[PDB]
Amino acid sequence: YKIPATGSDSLIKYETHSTLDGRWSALTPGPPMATAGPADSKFSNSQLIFAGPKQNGNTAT
Amino acid sequence: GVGNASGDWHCDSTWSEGHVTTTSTRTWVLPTYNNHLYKRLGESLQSNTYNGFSTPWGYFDFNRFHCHFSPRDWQRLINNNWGMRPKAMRVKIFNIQVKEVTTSNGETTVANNLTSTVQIFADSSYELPYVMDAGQEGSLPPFPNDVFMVPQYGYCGLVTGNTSQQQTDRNAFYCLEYFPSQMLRTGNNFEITYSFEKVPFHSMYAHSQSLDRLMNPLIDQYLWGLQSTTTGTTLNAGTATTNFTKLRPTNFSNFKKNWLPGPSIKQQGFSKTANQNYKIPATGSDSLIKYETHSTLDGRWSALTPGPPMATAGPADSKFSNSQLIFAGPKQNGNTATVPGTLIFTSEEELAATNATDTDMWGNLPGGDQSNSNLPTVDRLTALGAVPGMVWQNRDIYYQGPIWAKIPHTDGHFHPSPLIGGFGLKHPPPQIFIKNTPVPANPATTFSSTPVNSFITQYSTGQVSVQIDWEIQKERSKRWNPEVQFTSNYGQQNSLLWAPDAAGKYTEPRAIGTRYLTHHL
Amino acid sequence: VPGTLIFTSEEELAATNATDTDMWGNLPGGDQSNSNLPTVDRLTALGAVPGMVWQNRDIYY
Amino acid sequence: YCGLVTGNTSQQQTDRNAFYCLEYFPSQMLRTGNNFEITYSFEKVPFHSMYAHSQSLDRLMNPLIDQYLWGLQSTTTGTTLNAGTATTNFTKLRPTNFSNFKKNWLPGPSIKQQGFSKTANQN
Amino acid sequence: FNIQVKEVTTSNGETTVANNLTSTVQIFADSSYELPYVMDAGQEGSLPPFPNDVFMVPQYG
Amino acid sequence: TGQVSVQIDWEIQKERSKRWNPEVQFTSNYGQQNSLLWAPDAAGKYTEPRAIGTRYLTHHL
Amino acid sequence: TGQVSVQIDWEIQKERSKRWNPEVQFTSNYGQQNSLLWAPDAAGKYTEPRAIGTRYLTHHL
Amino acid sequence: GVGNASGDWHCDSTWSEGHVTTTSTRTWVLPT
Amino acid sequence: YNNHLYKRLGESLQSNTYNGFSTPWGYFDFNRFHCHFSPRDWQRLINNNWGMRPKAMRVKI
Ligand SMILES: [Mg+2]
Ligand SMILES: [Mg+2]
Ligand SMILES: [Mg+2]
Repeated sequence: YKIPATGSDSLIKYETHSTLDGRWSALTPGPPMATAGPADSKFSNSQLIFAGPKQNGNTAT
Repeated sequence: GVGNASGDWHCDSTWSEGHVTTTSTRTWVLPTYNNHLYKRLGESLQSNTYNGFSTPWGYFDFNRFHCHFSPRDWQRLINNNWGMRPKAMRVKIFNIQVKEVTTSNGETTVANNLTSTVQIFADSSYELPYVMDAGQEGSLPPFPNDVFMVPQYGYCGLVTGNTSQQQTDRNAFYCLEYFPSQMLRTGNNFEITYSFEKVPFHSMYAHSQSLDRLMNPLIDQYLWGLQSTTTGTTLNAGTATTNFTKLRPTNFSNFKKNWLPGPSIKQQGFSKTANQNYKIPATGSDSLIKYETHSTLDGRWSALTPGPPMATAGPADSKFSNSQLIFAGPKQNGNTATVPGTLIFTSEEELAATNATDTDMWGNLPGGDQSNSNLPTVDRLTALGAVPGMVWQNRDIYYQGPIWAKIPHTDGHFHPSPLIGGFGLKHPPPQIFIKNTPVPANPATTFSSTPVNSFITQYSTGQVSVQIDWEIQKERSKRWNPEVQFTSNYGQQNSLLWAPDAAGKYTEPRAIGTRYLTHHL
Repeated sequence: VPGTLIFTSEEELAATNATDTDMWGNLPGGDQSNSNLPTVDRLTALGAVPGMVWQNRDIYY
Repeated sequence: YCGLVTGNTSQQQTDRNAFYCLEYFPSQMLRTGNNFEITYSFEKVPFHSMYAHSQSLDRLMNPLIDQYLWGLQSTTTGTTLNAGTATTNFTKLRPTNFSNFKKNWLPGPSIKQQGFSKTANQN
Repeated sequence: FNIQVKEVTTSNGETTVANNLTSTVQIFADSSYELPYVMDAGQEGSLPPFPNDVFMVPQYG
Repeated sequence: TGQVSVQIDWEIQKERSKRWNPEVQFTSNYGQQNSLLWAPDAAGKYTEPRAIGTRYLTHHL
Repeated sequence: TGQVSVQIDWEIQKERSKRWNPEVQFTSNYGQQNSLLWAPDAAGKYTEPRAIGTRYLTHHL
Repeated sequence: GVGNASGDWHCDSTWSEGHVTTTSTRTWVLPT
Repeated sequence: YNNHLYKRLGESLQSNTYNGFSTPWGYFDFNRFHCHFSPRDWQRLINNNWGMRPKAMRVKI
């Protein structure tokens, strides 16, 4: 679904998050749970993502 | 003997390194309760249904901090130490005086009964229902000059269902005469020593760091995360694209973290301003207990209060909840009030550094699975139990609050820190029972097997000393700037606070917690 | 016919444990005000919370 | 023995599945005159509790004494909801209002189960 | 033990009781069985079953 | 008036039966009671509700 | 075919209650039975008629 | 003497192997 | 058993799906209370004790 990075409808809103003193903190990686395979077409905040060997910038599509 | 005191008065506090000993002496008065009888209690009141027994015995309660610390001593404690815990305890009951009361045509007259006794025993094996840890009255008064009445011992039994007080075969009856007890005449005294099991130090500090801000604000993470699923700033608009980003400064809310805020259960928030609340009656099918967070045990409702340690509203905020302890203010003598200003509200706002907020929620989570055609609802996580990686701080102890609680005799318990505050102990300070031994009045001169029910009217009085050794841990901070300190800052006062007024009445004007000093996470 | 079977019970656990077919309790569905009375939500499932105690189930012959 | 089941539709095993051959262990061989013996000690475990509680968790207080703690009793005057005069009615928590007493402990964790009747037509 | 001898005095109104510190009570056990034994006749006068009950010492006859 | 203490040492012999099935046992089985039996009532009066013998266990001849 | 012996040493902790009134006790109370329960029947078949837990005695919290 | 109790209250029962001791204390009143 | 063979087990049955092996071996199970206690012994245990736990075990074939 098309969810922007900023605004009232930013991604942090639709992602599982804890609330500490009114501030949102994305639940990530979160409690140990079974995730999708590393090669599956899906992922979540429960998975650690590292920069690949050809990733030098700080953003990627 | 008769003309020789069986003990002296002792009310000081000795401070040393890592230790402080409090000593408190008070005068007590013990009347004859239940007219020497045991009465079976019970009443069918829906969620208030209960059964049990009132006994003719009285008992001593030392379970409040102000019984042991003067306000100045409490200040010495909280402004300089990060932790404290009880270590040992010694109790003495002496200078016993049994009085005989006689009524005549005019006024009543009192006289010493030198041969009468009082019975005293400590339930050191915990064979009797423990009630000294229920946040109830009966403890030694905070002021050394005050004389108090020894509270009557009574206990509750098993309640079955949520409508009848009827007892079953499982209900127990405990006769206290069935225990061995010391009998004391005016010359005798009673003493008992007790050691506390090792318990963790109470944390007497507020955190100067937030759980979601434990990172170096200058460095990026080597971890990546999804930033958005479209281009632009509008929802359901733009070009679909999985935008990933290295997690770096000023996006702290999305940083990968190792720990989570502790468990929480949403409480209902009410305004101190009357017209800001919905109109909910005290009784009926729509009573307040219904709209307040409550647990259900065997069909009976029990308001969640104070409940699990959570961040609450400031003590001066316009709102409060059942998570906050409320004490009677200095001018509150009745048992009801419509003006919150006459009451003292405590607060656990310092807990916002690691604990979730009581009237808010632990967080949010998806109501379903999202896709290019389905945007799940944002569900609220109003209640959440222990999850791996959670951390939290217990609620604070107060000057006028409880010290210990008996951890329930059960197979399982999670974090046995009493919710009203204090130290959870498996073997708490033993209950000490006292009773005026019955003295039969003039009997008939013909034998009768009927139990005697005519007694001489009596009451006793004496002194009680309680000494507690406390272990304290001095703050050892490297903080450069000045800390917050509990300070006397009432300004000009017609009558000095924390002191008896012109009429001689002593009252506590404020609640004093223990969290002024700070500590990083 | 259930009469041919032997049913065990953990009714003695009602002294400290919640009832299995009931709920742990209730909590507000939202925030109340002079114009909003929140729904009374049911707490049908609840994990370990500080201050909880319970008895294990019984062993049988 | 059962092995690792992957997914919820196929019994197919993966490389993670293990096969254990018991002949691959050392064993005593016994003819009609031989016997086998083995001793074992249990680790320290808690005692099973062979008792029912004669007290309720929400009734651990002295039923004769008031609490020195206060609580909100109601937010209006009367007995009707959304009626009466708005007022923050506070009260000292005292006997026969045990449901509102401040307590130190809570009932343990729980997960709602479905209840069925032993009477057929009631389900 | 804990013997207390009370002196009773009557007046115009009610009667008053007072301790008589110098008065005695006499006690002896018929250890040689020289007196008629009556403690085994299924009669009243034994200590009451309830620990809190106060009883009247039965008259010997 | 005074106090009286009585202490009795009793010799007992435990049953040592080889009986396989459960024995009869004296048990509290009064069911629901407005006022717990073998306990003082609301007015504080203590009464014994039943006679209890000593023959629940069995022995062969 | 052969025999198998199993011996278990159990540690037990006696109840040490101060409760005054009688406790609930597991008791044989099946009344008149054509064939004694917890015993083989006329055909020699042995069956267990009831489930027996371990919670008859009580304890306060 | 006068202001000193000449005994204490004792009402328990101690169970052992092959033995049990009962202890009972009561208050009595003796008229003339 | 299995005619001396090891058979690979497995069946696709949705939530009942399973895989494994049946072996030609048998095994001894002592994991039930009634294997060790007679009904009368169980009664002796539960009517007089607040707690119990296993301490040691010895098996002979
Ligand atoms: Mg006090
Ligand atoms: Mg227990
Ligand atoms: Mg008698």
